[PDB]
Amino acid sequence: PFKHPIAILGAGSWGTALALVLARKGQKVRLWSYESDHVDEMQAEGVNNRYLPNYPFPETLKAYCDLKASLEGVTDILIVVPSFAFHEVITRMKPLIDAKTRIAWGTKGLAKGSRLLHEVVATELGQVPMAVISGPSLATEVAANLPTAVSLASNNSQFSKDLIERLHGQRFRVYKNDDMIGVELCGSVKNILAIATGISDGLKLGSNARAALITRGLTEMGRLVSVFGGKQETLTGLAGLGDLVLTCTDNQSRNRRFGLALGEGVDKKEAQQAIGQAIEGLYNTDQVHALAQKHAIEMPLTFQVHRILHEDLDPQQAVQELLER
Amino acid sequence: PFKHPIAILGAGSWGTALALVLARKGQKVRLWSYESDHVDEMQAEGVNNRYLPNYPFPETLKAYCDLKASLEGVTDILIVVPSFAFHEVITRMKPLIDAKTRIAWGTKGLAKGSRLLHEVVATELGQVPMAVISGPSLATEVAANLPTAVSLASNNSQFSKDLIERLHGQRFRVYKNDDMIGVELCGSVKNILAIATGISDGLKLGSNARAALITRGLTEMGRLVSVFGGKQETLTGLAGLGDLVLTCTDNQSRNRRFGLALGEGVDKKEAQQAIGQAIEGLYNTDQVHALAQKHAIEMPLTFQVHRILHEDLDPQQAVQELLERS
Repeated sequence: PFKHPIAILGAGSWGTALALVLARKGQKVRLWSYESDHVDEMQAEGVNNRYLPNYPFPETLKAYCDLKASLEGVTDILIVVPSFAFHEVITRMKPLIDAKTRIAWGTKGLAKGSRLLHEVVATELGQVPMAVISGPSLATEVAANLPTAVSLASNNSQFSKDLIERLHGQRFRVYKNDDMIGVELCGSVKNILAIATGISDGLKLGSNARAALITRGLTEMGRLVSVFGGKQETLTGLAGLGDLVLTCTDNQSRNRRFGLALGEGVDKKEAQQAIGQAIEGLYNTDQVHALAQKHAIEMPLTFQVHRILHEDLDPQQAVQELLER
Repeated sequence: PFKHPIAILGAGSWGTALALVLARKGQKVRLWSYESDHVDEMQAEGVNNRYLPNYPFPETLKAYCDLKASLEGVTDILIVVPSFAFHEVITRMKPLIDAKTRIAWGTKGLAKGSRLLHEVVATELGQVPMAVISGPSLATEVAANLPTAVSLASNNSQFSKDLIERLHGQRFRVYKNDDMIGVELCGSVKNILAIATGISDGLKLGSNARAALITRGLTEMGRLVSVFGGKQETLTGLAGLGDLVLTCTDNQSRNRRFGLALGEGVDKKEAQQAIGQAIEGLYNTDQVHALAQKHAIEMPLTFQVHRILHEDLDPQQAVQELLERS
């Protein structure tokens, strides 16, 4: 058992940190990316210099260029591509996977048609074992072997046990959660809230203001969760509160960093280019905002961020309207 | 509605900041301190240099060193002393209470004997109208007039109305909350968690580990709240989550800096001497630990902090036992 290789699709910081966690335990890992130049860098250097420098790949970790090749002999797939590319990657996997394929993901966000990612998986690939991994997990700290805890929700007990067996260790811990819907929804909203708190911090509004915004953030996250059938227990757990407090308060949080630039008057284009990766917060804002309108759900922080990005709303004015009811 | 002066007992940073919020709106405020040389300093200088320097008093804010004098002609009182001094202050107020006295407090933590603050107030002074104000509110940021939001819970609708009317405003916002007990209990645990998360940071265990500990912290805070009849809505609100995130992540938190020192290897005695002014987290830990044990309440973080303080438990081992959970 646990001899079959595992494929991880997406070589951003988190996909790579997860590949490392597994590869270090001697498990064979195949790391694929649709960015060909990046794969060339990884194959040539044996490290992921553009997203996670200073952490060489162990021997059991190899970068792949060809999706088919990375999945040959693999039954368990862990997807960590950006939310905007999830549907496209699933579509590409459709004729490559087989009957016993099991699908997990660490991607956070919604897909076209305002759908939770598991629905995209189900529609395209049929009813298969599925799992979502999510919690407070800065990729650099995981890479550095600092203590970390995440939640894992699945529709299949054996798959959940198997994933936990692969990942769960002394310093990287994975706890079962039976609420996939709630884990997905909390994960799709937390980056949006971190942009908002980043904006507040950029405006130098203070620690008190940030704490208030975080509290209001969890309230709207909670509303979204309840409307779709998630559990309030998820809200106060690692996938909700945990990931939210980390992402809204840490200097290593890129979504917060982006918000902070906006708060300091940097335009969104220049702000993203300066950061250099994928600010999921931008994509998540649009995804969640559309879902909230489709279902007429009140989500004030999310709505203000969306106005800031698409209607030239002044950051100062935006935050002021939020704190002052 | 503000013909009469309001008295604020406790001239620490927070008490003084609250006094400024009110006095700046033109309300008459009397600020009392039990440190007598302290009132002389404030009367002479027109500022609280010991605890909130750089924020001069408006004309309507006056310091008093006599408790009786501060309460003469005043029926609304707002207590903001440390939890370890609450009992003493309530005791001294006994001969000064009148028929319409109303008592609010900004103090956080259990009083002597592991007593809830409203119980000390009700048992010792009678069942007077009571209220608690609690939320993420660094005193320095409030003095600077930066946006702040806090909860206010009361056992009397008229008192709630009157307090919110006095305090609520543009940058300092006060939201009605129906759960005094939940608000109190949340506030009595947050500094214990600040010490715990401070220790993890002192050990440089990282931001992921801190978030995991904050998450676990809220779980035991919820258990305590639940056992005394408080509400989950309070737990995820300003008095629970809000104040917890602020206190577990800020440089300004003295309880967190104390924890940082412990995590770095400093002994508790030297760590507190270096800080200088008394902190409440150790006292809070001891009172809550006693309460948890009296009622068989499981609170793992609080118990580990207690072990670190009183059983010589090594900090690294302590945090690794907390994180390496089943």
